[PDB]
Amino acid sequence: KLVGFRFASYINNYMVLQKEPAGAVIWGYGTSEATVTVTLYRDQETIMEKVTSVKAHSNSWMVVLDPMKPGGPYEVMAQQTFGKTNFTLRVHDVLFGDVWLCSGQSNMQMTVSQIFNATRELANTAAYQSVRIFSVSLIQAEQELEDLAKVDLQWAKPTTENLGHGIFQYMSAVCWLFGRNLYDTLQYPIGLISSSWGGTPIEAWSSERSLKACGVPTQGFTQSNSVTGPSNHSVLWNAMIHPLHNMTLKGVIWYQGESNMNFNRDLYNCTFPALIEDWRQTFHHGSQGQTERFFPFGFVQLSSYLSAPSDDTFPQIRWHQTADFGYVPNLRMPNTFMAVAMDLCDRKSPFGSIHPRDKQTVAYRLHLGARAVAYGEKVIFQGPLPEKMELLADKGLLNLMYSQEIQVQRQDKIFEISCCSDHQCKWLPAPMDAFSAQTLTLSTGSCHGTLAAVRYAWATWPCEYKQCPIYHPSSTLPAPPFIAFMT
Ligand SMILES: *[C@@H]1O[C@H](CO[C@@H]2O[C@@H](C)[C@@H](O)[C@@H](O)[C@@H]2O)[C@@H](O[C@@H]2O[C@H](CO)[C@@H](O[C@@H]3O[C@H](CO[C@H]4O[C@H](CO)[C@@H](O)[C@H](O)[C@@H]4O)[C@@H](O)[C@H](O[C@H]4O[C@H](CO)[C@@H](O)[C@H](O)[C@@H]4O)[C@@H]3O)[C@H](O)[C@H]2NC(C)=O)[C@H](O)[C@H]1NC(C)=O
Ligand SMILES: *[C@@H]1O[C@H](CO)[C@@H](O[C@@H]2O[C@H](CO)[C@@H](O[C@@H]3O[C@H](CO)[C@@H](O)[C@H](O[C@H]4O[C@H](CO)[C@@H](O)[C@H](O)[C@@H]4O)[C@@H]3O)[C@H](O)[C@H]2NC(C)=O)[C@H](O)[C@H]1NC(C)=O
Ligand SMILES: *[C@@H]1O[C@H](CO)[C@@H](O[C@@H]2O[C@H](CO)[C@@H](O[C@@H]3O[C@H](CO)[C@@H](O)[C@H](O)[C@@H]3O)[C@H](O)[C@H]2NC(C)=O)[C@H](O)[C@H]1NC(C)=O
Ligand SMILES: *[C@@H]1O[C@H](CO)[C@@H](O[C@@H]2O[C@H](CO)[C@@H](O)[C@H](O)[C@H]2NC(C)=O)[C@H](O)[C@H]1NC(C)=O
Ligand SMILES: *[C@@H]1O[C@H](CO)[C@@H](O)[C@H](O)[C@H]1NC(C)=O
Repeated sequence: KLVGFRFASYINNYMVLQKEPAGAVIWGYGTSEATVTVTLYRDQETIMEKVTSVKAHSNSWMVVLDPMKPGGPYEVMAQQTFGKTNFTLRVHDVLFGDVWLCSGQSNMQMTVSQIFNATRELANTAAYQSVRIFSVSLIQAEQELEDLAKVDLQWAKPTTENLGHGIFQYMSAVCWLFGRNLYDTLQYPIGLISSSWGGTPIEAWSSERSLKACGVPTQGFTQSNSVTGPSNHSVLWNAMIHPLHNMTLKGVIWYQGESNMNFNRDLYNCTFPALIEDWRQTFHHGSQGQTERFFPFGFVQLSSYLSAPSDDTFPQIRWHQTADFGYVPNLRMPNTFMAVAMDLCDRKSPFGSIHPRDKQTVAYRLHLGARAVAYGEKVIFQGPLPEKMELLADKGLLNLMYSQEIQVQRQDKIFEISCCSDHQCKWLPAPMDAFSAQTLTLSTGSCHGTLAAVRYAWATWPCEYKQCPIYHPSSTLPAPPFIAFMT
């Protein structure tokens, strides 16, 4: 059995390895029982060394480096000794910093060349040479893969050519812009790994464990107009995520759910929290405990598209993305953060309205949540949501008391109330009647019955671009959609 001495496929020139307090995992393949010495250099000087042996059967080897301050460059060498043989592997331009994995479906996959202001965005790289980029090839596998089968974009300094290399190819716009925003704040190296595929349901990205935890039914024939990518359970976890699970990382950002609009829709409130938890457990263990057990996990609540009037699948998914709380983090989704995108619509996208071109605001909103949840900063990252409600049935009023200050444009249809009479309920629009800094009063007088619930922005396309009715007055964040039941 002759096994080449090689690094795992996440290791390359120009890469970013996770910084202190974590140790960075370095692993590869080689000859059974050979000794592998991994050395970190700064030019010719030795910074640290780790020694291990190649395991029989798997022919794999692994070390965990001591924690490193962010920065660089460094070189990593691995040297295998077996009898009198001596082979060496070397990578250079290695940095230490925060490694973020970006995944999901086509609004993660959409690249910098596809977005608004693309020419200027593609040109803005000289200040960001320490924001290193990587993109995983579109591969599916019936079993978990130990190593990536193929890499589309190996670790690289960002350029016009590799940020905008092809339509839905690389580099992910949301991922790049998120990292660019992180660099502005952090001023130390950022590594970005994009691993996404259009038209894919969450089940494709989930291991068997999270699917079983949620009671997901066995697959039938799942391709439909809204599921155009790989849809067999776990096949993208298996090939495009699992091979990264031993690599130490900082967190994940995620943009997916469009393809669950008609595929296990009513389970998404389980399957998405369960994906987060299973990725966390699996990466924590694969990385020898170095990746945080509750590593921060950020996501984009679905944007809009120009749909049929009857369709309220997207509002349901948006709600389920928060585990039906309306906000994250929450009791079922610790250390998570969300960007609202329903107001970031695009009627004229050449990629279809499902692919809106403003990824800049998506990445800005994500980065606020990362600053708060992933970095501990006291920064506003959630939009205004009611904390309490007061029904004044005799006056025909419903007061909503918000979490934060509100800036409200008059809009008499954005809120609806569920009006129950004669053993049936109907949703009716609820006009805005009165305002104070944190309380909005709705009129319920058109309901000649009992009020069971209220909802806000519960439509596939609730508003025109950056024209939703309620924002915070200064954070720029929109009020998220919600439903609330009366007691
Ligand atoms: C296992 O291999 C280790 C890695 O070496 C590679 O793999 C092996 C199998 C060989 O094929 C080898 O050619 C590969 O480089 C090996 O460690 C390496 O060993 C070499 C050989 O001793 C070291 O290179 C020599 O370094 C000295 C010192 O260099 C310093 O000082 C000089 C002089 O002031 C400066 O000019 C340099 O910039 C450095 O600061 C050099 O003097 C010497 O040069 C002479 O020989 C070479 C050919 O070898 C000629 O081309 C030159 O013109 C000179 O005539 C070498 O360059 C190397 O530093 C070392 N690397 C490390 C990381 O330690 C190791 O010994 C092997 N281990 C085992 C267990 O067998
Ligand atoms: C189209 O794309 C271009 C290229 O991305 C974009 O221009 C850039 O806009 C940003 C603002 O988003 C400019 O950022 C400033 O740049 C200066 C000088 O380099 C910095 O000193 C500024 O720092 C402040 O702001 C940061 C947060 O943004 C903070 O982290 C920092 O502490 C400071 O407070 C700031 O980064 C940038 O200079 C230009 N770049 C170029 C090359 O023009 C343009 O806005 C885009 N337009 C649209 C309509 O999307
Ligand atoms: C990347 O991480 C995975 C874990 O997610 C590593 O697989 C795990 O490898 C460990 C250590 O070799 C295995 O543990 C051993 O199990 C045997 C039982 O056969 C036990 O007797 C040993 O004492 C030890 O505990 C573990 O089973 C295995 N886990 C899974 C889920 O496969 C993997 O090796 C890592 N990759 C590399 C290249 O190291
Ligand atoms: C996920 O969302 C679904 C759909 O809203 C929830 O299922 C509803 O839950 C109530 C309470 O058990 C039932 O009375 C409804 O009939 C259910 N509707 C459907 C269509 O099944 C479900 O409880 C949510 N699960 C989680 C974990 O939040
Ligand atoms: C999906 O799973 C089915 C059933 O096991 C299998 O026959 C099929 O080849 C798989 N599809 C792809 C695209 O691999």
